[PDB]
Amino acid sequence: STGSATTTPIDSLDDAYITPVQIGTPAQTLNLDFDTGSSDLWVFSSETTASEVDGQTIYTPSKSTTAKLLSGATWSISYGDGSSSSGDVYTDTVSVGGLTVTGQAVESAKKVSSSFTEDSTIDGLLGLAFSTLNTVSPTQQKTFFDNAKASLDSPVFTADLGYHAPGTYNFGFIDTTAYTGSITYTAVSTKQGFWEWTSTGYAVGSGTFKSTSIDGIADTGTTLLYLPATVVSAYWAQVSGAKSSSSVGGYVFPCSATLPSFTFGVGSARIVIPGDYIDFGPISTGSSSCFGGIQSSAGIGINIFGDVALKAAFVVFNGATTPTLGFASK
Ligand SMILES: Cc1[nH]ncc1CNc1ccn(C)n1
Repeated sequence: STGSATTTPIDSLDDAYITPVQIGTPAQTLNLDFDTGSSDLWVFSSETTASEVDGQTIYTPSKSTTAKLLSGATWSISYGDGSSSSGDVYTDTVSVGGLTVTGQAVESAKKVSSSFTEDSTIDGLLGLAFSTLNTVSPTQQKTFFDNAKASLDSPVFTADLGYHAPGTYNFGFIDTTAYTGSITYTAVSTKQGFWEWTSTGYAVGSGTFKSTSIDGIADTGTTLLYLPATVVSAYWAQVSGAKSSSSVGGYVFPCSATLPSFTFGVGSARIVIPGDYIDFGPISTGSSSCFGGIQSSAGIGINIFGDVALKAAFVVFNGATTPTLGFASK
């Protein structure tokens, strides 16, 4: 089997991407944030505290003939941005882009943090990191990909995120029309439950490539590119008037600037992030200070190849017995 779904930026800054997902019988279609940095499929639901729902589409398990309470199971998750959600668990039929999993754990939110309530565009998350990070207790649950894997034509999914445009998540096949040149594969560590890999270095603009190992995660559910402070300082030093602002919470730059590109290494290959991808616009409406899309990871404890980096590539998440990542230009 295969599946293919379009993913759409939630706003003009590509802050995140939503992908329609069919849950239950008859289908209830919710727009989920596909997150390769987490391993829970959770949704706004009929159980979510009413004051914490503001425009999201909810899953109502009582209206699904295939929903079953997973008796005793709870979940609770805290994300790197300080957001959180928790609740109970159903199993149900879940389809993505024509690919169907029966018995998928659908984590029904009883509580969500303010950032989730405030984002009317995201009805929940679909985790695509390794199932070892799933938070369901006392019986840990599998991701949608892990449940689908054995049925897929090839045990892979691909992320093809757009810059200010829709893109695609494919399951079970590699669309050889969706990228240019060849796919370069690189090793993955699953020891922290992430798609963790080592970039071979970077360049700023037309500058020379610096060969240096940068361990980080491929994370579709993180907007920005978080890299070591040395690398980030080297990037923003090429932008007149850029500075790190403790009050704003990262590097800002004059909105009048033209940003340089940023290149990262994948083995001997190179992915180029155009400068425009690094512009996250005014820090507040009407400001001439713009927020940078490359930020320090120093306060995180891990480097994160988030959407800013991933949207510059066609990315293969290879879930074979020994997982690997693939990157191609596009
Ligand atoms: C959607 C999400 N993934 N991880 C945490 C969150 C909630 N907070 C944010 C911060 C920017 N946005 C769009 N949503």
